[PDB]
Amino acid sequence: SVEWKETAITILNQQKLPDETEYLELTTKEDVFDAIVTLKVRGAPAIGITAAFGLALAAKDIETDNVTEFRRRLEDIKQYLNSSRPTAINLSWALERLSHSVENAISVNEAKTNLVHEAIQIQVEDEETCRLIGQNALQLFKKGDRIMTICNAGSIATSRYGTALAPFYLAKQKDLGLHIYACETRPVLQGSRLTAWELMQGGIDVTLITDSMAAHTMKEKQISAVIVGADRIAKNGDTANKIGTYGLAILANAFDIPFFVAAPLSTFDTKVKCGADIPIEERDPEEVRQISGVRTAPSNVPVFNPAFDITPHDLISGIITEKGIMTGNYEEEIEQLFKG
Amino acid sequence: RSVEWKETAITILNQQKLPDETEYLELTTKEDVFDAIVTLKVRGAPAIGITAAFGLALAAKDIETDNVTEFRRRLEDIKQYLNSSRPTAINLSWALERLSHSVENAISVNEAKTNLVHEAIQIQVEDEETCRLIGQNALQLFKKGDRIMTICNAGSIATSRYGTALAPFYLAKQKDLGLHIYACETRPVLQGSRLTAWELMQGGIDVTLITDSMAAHTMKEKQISAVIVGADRIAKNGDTANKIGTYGLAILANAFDIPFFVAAPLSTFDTKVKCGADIPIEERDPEEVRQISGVRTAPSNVPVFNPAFDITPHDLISGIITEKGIMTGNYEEEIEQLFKG
Repeated sequence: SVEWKETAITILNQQKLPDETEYLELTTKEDVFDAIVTLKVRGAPAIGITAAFGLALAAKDIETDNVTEFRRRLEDIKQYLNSSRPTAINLSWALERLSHSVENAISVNEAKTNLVHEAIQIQVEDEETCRLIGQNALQLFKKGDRIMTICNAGSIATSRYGTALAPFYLAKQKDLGLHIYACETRPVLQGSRLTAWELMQGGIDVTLITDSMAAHTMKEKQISAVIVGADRIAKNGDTANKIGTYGLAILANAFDIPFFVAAPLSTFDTKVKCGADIPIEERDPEEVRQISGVRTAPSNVPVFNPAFDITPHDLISGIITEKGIMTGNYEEEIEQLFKG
Repeated sequence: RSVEWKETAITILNQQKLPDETEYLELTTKEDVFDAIVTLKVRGAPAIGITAAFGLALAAKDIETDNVTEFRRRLEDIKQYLNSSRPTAINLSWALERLSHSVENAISVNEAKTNLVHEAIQIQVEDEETCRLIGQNALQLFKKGDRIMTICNAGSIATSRYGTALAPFYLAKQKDLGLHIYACETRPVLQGSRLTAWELMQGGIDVTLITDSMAAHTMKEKQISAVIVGADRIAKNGDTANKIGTYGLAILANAFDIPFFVAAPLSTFDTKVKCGADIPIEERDPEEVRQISGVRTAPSNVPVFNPAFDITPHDLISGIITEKGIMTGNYEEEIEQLFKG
């Protein structure tokens, strides 16, 4: 979904799926700003990745020889791409990675080839963390069980395999007759437009359901467990995910059904105490008032449009990263985990 | 108005056209009634019955028979034809069962042929008064300036007028009390963002739209004070069957500890069952979950699960509101010591 050409970045326009597989050639630091706010590219990690190739690109365009000045401008761009979308850290996390990869550059020309290797490197280890999460999480389910998910934490949300979908892809070979239930994550339908398309495009047993049906499906389909990705995880353990995730957790807990949050180490924010202090992005009201040019509610009806909710660690049965499975006491587990 | 009986035609508002359009239709055939109902041009537990009833009567028109028992004899074929439209709502059953019972001791084909129309009008108006009564009955449950959340569209176009769950809001507007209602779009058919948001707006009712996937978060962030929905069929023990999505609002509600309320006219009841788990949950066309108003949202061919209703077990309901009053505890007996007559 994200591919780098030292001249530009070609991204799969995620808005179009499942209808068309369009590719756009982002070449300007503003073409990237837009690709993000506009959701042409989404998924905490994939988003972090393009953010990086963004600075990595707008930088060659930077003219001069003063390393100190170069880094002044570089910072304005970083604050710009970062102002794009909040709630997930993967964005500013990848940005930091880069603006530090040049805290001791002697020249500029190097610092420019520096940023790129970093960005190209951030993307390489994304395949690695995902393959791991796919493999660490699969330990949780067995042959036969039907698992639910939300949003689209798959191949195009990351680099490959994904986080919460990763195990499905793996359970496939193993021939684990895993039956998935994906919810059409409204309003942006990242679930019916991406998660159904992808999993089907790979021969996984998916079944699409509206967000509402969540509970009825849990009862009459005997859901076995729930796994979702993340956008930001606090020291506390509280996790920030697609609007709707919280409801499934509290709803899942009622059915005493396992709630898993699959997410990379880069999705954690050690600086933040709990979830309640994680800024939730509210997007354009029209995301709820119309779709593909067709109005679905009174044009001026007031709307509450939050993109993410928070799931208190009290609701999480386990957390999966490239390191393993911290099934509880996520406060401490993380301080241990975190190091370097 | 919702459903209008002429003496040779039923005029329904095409609800699948809203919110951008308000077109009406001239139903003439029992074929036309069957369609409208099944394709949701007309929906809402009561409105449905109002139509099935009227429709049946318009049917019993173009049917020649000197005989009374020959008229009745084949007069089910119609009842059955329509009753086989949509399963879940117990109002379509109830509303046909009534019409077929009020011609039992009919002495002439023209008598019944004419009693039916009177019966179907008896039913519509009765509803208005019972919607007006539930409205008042339920308004006692909310203080002023509180945030209520609903699902589906149990209002005036779903009923003859006033509604059941929405009733209390029109009335609150009257007594002027700061009610802010939160309507979840209610997918797949979207009667929430399309029907509810649109009428409450007309009536200057303070409304805010949210996708179904925002129940929980809105509950915490917005501090919603209560929840109110409206059945399609209630079981002899409190177990209510309402539009898909209600069961979770119930579970969530319980979790946030806020009152969950059901508003249903007496007819929306079905004492002849022991619980909801035994209530026929309709399942509609898959392409309903695969798109949004013509716009394909998912890859066609993607397997879909599409139940139209779910079941909220009585011990999750903080109270049921009827035209006769409120019930707060043992529903099984209360429900029993009511249909007593």
